[PDB]
Amino acid sequence: YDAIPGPLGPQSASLEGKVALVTGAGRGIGREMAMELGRRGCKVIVNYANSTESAEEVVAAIKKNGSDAACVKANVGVVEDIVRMFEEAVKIFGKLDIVCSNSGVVSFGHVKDVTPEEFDRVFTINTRGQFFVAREAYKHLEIGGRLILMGSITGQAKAVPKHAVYSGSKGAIETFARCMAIDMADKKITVNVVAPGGIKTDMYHAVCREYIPNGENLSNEEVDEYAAVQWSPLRRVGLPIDIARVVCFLASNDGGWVTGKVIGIDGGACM
Amino acid sequence: YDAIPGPLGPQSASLEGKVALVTGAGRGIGREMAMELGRRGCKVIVNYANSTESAEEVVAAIKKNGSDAACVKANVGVVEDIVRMFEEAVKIFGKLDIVCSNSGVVSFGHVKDVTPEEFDRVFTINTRGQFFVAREAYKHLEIGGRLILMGSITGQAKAVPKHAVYSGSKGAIETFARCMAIDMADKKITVNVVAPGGIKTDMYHAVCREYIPNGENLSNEEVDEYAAVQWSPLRRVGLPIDIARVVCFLASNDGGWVTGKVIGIDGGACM
Amino acid sequence: SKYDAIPGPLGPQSASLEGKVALVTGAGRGIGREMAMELGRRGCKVIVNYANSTESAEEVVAAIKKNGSDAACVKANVGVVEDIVRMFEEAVKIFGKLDIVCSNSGVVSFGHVKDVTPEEFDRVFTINTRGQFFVAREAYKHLEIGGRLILMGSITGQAKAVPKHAVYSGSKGAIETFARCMAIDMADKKITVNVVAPGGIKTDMYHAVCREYIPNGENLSNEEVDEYAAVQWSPLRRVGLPIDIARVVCFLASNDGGWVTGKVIGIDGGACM
Amino acid sequence: SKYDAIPGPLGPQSASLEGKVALVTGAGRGIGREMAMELGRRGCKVIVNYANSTESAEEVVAAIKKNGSDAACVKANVGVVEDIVRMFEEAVKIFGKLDIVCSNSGVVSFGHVKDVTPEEFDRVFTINTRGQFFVAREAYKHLEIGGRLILMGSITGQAKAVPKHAVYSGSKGAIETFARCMAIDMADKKITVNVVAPGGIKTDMYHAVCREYIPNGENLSNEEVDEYAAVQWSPLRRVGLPIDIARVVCFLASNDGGWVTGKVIGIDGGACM
Ligand SMILES: NC(=O)C1=CN([C@@H]2O[C@H](COP(=O)(O)OP(=O)(O)OC[C@H]3O[C@@H](n4cnc5c(N)ncnc54)[C@H](OP(=O)(O)O)[C@@H]3O)[C@@H](O)[C@H]2O)C=CC1
Ligand SMILES: NC(=O)C1=CN([C@@H]2O[C@H](COP(=O)(O)OP(=O)(O)OC[C@H]3O[C@@H](n4cnc5c(N)ncnc54)[C@H](OP(=O)(O)O)[C@@H]3O)[C@@H](O)[C@H]2O)C=CC1
Ligand SMILES: NC(=O)C1=CN([C@@H]2O[C@H](COP(=O)(O)OP(=O)(O)OC[C@H]3O[C@@H](n4cnc5c(N)ncnc54)[C@H](OP(=O)(O)O)[C@@H]3O)[C@@H](O)[C@H]2O)C=CC1
Ligand SMILES: NC(=O)C1=CN([C@@H]2O[C@H](COP(=O)(O)OP(=O)(O)OC[C@H]3O[C@@H](n4cnc5c(N)ncnc54)[C@H](OP(=O)(O)O)[C@@H]3O)[C@@H](O)[C@H]2O)C=CC1
Ligand SMILES: O=C1C=Cc2c1cccc2[N+](=O)[O-]
Ligand SMILES: O=C1C=Cc2c1cccc2[N+](=O)[O-]
Ligand SMILES: O=C1C=Cc2c1cccc2[N+](=O)[O-]
Ligand SMILES: O=C1C=Cc2c1cccc2[N+](=O)[O-]
Repeated sequence: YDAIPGPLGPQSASLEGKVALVTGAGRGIGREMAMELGRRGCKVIVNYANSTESAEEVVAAIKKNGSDAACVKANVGVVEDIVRMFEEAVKIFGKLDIVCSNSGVVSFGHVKDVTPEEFDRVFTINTRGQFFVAREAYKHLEIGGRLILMGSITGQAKAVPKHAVYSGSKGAIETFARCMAIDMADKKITVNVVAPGGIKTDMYHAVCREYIPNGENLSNEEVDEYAAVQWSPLRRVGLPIDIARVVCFLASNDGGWVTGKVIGIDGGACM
Repeated sequence: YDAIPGPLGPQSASLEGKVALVTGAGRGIGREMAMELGRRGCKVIVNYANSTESAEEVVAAIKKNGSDAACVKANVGVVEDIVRMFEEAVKIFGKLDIVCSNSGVVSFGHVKDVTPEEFDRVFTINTRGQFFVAREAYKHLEIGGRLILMGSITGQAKAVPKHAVYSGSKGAIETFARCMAIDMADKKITVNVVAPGGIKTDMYHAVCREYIPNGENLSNEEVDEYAAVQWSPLRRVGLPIDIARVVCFLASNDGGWVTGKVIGIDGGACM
Repeated sequence: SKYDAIPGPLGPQSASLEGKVALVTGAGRGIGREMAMELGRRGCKVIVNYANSTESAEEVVAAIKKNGSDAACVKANVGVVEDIVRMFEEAVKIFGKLDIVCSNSGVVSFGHVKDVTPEEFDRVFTINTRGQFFVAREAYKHLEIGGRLILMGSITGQAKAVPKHAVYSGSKGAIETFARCMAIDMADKKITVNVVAPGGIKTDMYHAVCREYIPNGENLSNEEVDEYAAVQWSPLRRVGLPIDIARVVCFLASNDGGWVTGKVIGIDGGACM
Repeated sequence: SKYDAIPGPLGPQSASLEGKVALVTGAGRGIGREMAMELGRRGCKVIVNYANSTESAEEVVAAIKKNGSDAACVKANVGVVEDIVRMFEEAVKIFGKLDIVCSNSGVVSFGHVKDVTPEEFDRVFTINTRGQFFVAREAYKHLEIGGRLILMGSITGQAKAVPKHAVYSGSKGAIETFARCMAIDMADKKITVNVVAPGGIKTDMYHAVCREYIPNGENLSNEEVDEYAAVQWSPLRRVGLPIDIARVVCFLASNDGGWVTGKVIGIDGGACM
């Protein structure tokens, strides 16, 4: 029990020669996860559901930076797509070391107005989808593998109104991490959840003002000032790279004793 | 802002003349919630899905104790049943002051073995069902009403293996409480979640040993000793009345400033 | 099967504090004063502790008697452990036993971390943390088997947006950990230990430092401060009052609070701070 | 748009601690010793603080130099604020500036709440809580703009099953609250403040009190204690080691930890205590 796990020194942070799969990697946070993982030495499998051209673009940019990459189409709202995506994936590079469950959709609405169709729309992707991506990940990962789930500050937030559906779908993920950390440990796989605050993406551009009291008439410039001054003492807006960096840490040997945890990445936000 | 809300003294705990609806009140914890609420002066609407005779029995026992009661059939896994149950309910006693979302099912299994049918079975009732019971509750409750959701120690537990599905369905409820507490406050309604530890019910009798390492061969007598010594410094097993009492507190004026909270009722358990 | 025994009475009698004996530290003013009053109204005999407010303490005692219960005050400063030990010895001499102990006494503090002096750090921790811990030690020793111990915390123990508040916030955060740890030990005498964590509550403490929690609030009128507190800190849209806390303390002190131990109960109207 | 600027370098250089200067309190032994060593291997110049272990401190310094970085030890007891102030003044004189501060120094304690003396309560809080707070005050004043401050917490701050541990547990729990509150203040200099909360880790502290966390463990052999720790406290089935913590400290100290502030990072292998 005194044997050192992995190398001492800077090498413990290396992702050289690893093979990673990221869901929803054609845009936003997922895209940056794939890019950054590629820069650190990973062969990356870029999953997408709709954005086909964007996906082929991420694959090209990763090769340009010195790492191999490939894309695979699959909709997480369909367990069968998830099952085959993983079967294709292991055929591409021969193994799977890291899995980043990133795909997700957003939603806003007073509880009194939520329809069962909208509730199901969100949960099938944000919760049920991540669960099944995790199931297949367990079966296919190398012993000593990694699984990083995507949460949100909304799982614990206390002041965002009309956001129960989305918030609840993300809150469930924090519990999965703890419970899956136990089961998946029989394969020495760690499981954690990243919980970012607002990050500038297409998602952010579409609903940012929903998190801002009386912000319907704010200019894009004003929205970012609010985000910078209101959601962080460090006084700046969050960016995809802010998350990609933490994902890489968890994915490396440096995160070997971190499992069953929820890592908040929001610049000290209070929401 | 200095005006005292409600009466000073012991009367602030009274549930006299209130009308409450409890889902899954024909058995277990729900049954005790209805009984106790009835003893404190509430007219109770006993919902059930399958247990018809048990339901009529709870209604009779409540009348016997001095309060009116009535039963209504509805399956929470069907939004339409929930919609009509509430419409019937307000016709029975003329109004609705307290709603206890209690109905739930249990499930155990290693992540690698979970099927989409089982995952959906559990979430449709424990999560989607509670969400829609809450939606209808909001629409029908009196201003100053109450809504108590049913969680579990499993939402935060860290040592129960093969329990991700159930645990996650309950963990989502803690997030709903915070988010719904905001929306429902426009009607001065409070929303909280009760998170019990093991409580002796039919549920407990069926899966208690799943929470006990190497407990497959334990006698019922031995299971209770383990539960008493292992899950509580107070050295006893949890009982439905332990939960019913806290529900009554939240339902009264005494709980007027308690909203958006998760109240753990497990006798100081560590699971 | 012995495990099937119902603990306490079924029905509304489970909420009763009739004939109980309770001690409240710092009961001459604020939240502590209202705890004693409300506990008094539910039928408890109350020992009103105070460190400085002598005349106010005597007034609380007289008011409780007028409401139909018996009370008496005892002077003690929680900064001196010896004062606490003798306070409990005098307590049991007055009413014969002790059923409920409410550790309420506390002081507030604001200041950028760079400006905190060791004297100010010690000023606060000795009362808010060290004081509560020793009041808890004595409460254990003297409480009836099946008694109650409620510690005073704050929203600041978990708050994320209050600047220049590490000393006070840290002194309260430690209490949440004392509850979980003390709930284990004190259970050998069937005593339950919980922490109440209020949001802002209108007392003397609030009037002195409320604006410190409000960004650019230095020039706000009292009327504007309450509006901010009411609208910003609660979806229910109102300010917190001593009775909001007193009511939850009574629940915890009753048989209704029997299975609730080692917990933190936030009572802030759904605040986000 | 100024908000679109990427903070720091893309790729693996973001994980670099090359040419950084770090100070670690209690770096002559245990977790503190391994933090200094590992930080040294990633390219930092290290100031090795110690209060008593002089010879051990000198050994850590020599080992870091042998691994290719520069180091120096400074004697200081965190119980004396004046020793901390002068320690930081001597620190900047040695390497010219300070980029990373690791508040690691601490003592353990066990005892039923009924048996705790005020002298023992003060012994622990002065080092574990008051000490860390004043090491943090000085770290703020002397740190480079964009620096780092990592406080040492423990699993005990939130643990639910360790009996006779309210003093120590409470002293660590307060740190989690210091992180959230100090992250706000120290951000005016772009410094991030986080808390690492380890589970059991094999050090001298562990060897002295490990059995106290194990029910009926008083007669366990060291071999049996490790097996219990490995199987009971982790699904991964192994014991915690100083390197497991040192690695996470380095992450937080790097540009990779830039958006992580005001957080508690548990590093216990998925333990439940
Ligand atoms: N941005 C923010 O402020 C925050 C975001 N998050 C979470 O981070 C993740 C990414 O967010 P962000 O990048 O902003 O989101 P975007 O809206 O930019 O899209 C993110 C990704 O989700 C993918 N996706 C959507 N539906 C599916 C599906 N059915 N199957 C597979 N993939 C799908 C999209 O791919 P496609 O184009 O093919 O549809 C896209 O690649 C989400 O889970 C989000 O909830 C958490 C906190 C904050
Ligand atoms: N007992 C324990 O250890 C704990 C239980 N809980 C939760 O407390 C609640 C009650 O548990 P417990 O009393 O032990 O459970 P039981 O298994 O005894 O049954 C509880 C109730 O759930 C109802 N129910 C099931 N399905 C539906 C449905 N589709 N629609 C409406 N009602 C339904 C049942 O009614 P019917 O007979 O009509 O099917 C029954 O009334 C649950 O939500 C449970 O998860 C939380 C923590 C611990
Ligand atoms: N007001 C608020 O918004 C909130 C308050 N709290 C906590 O609630 C408690 C009381 O608050 P509040 O009523 O507003 O406070 P006040 O400032 O109005 O008075 C608090 C009490 O503390 C007592 N006290 C002070 N020092 C000592 C001492 N050395 N020994 C014994 N008793 C002492 C005072 O008694 P004396 O007159 O004799 O000095 C007084 O009775 C505190 O612990 C506080 O931190 C928590 C959250 C919010
Ligand atoms: N070991 C474990 O399992 C865990 C430990 N921790 C925490 O990690 C930290 C270190 O633990 P660990 O390495 O095991 O401890 P050890 O007992 O092995 O040594 C701890 C260090 O504290 C230092 N120290 C003690 N008093 C002072 C003082 N008055 N001033 C300055 N430095 C002082 C010691 O230095 P010196 O030789 O000069 O006295 C020593 O370097 C502690 O804060 C501890 O509470 C948290 C979780 C788990
Ligand atoms: O989870 C989130 C998705 C979007 C978002 C979230 C948290 C905070 C802010 C914003 N935003 O879009 O502005
Ligand atoms: O949520 C729960 C449902 C059953 C249960 C739960 C928690 C702890 C124990 C047990 N049990 O059945 O034994
Ligand atoms: O702990 C507290 C003491 C005062 C206070 C606290 C929390 C929130 C508000 C206020 N106030 O005084 O306004
Ligand atoms: O904080 C701690 C100090 C020692 C320890 C702690 C947590 C868990 C285990 C052990 N141990 O010494 O075995």
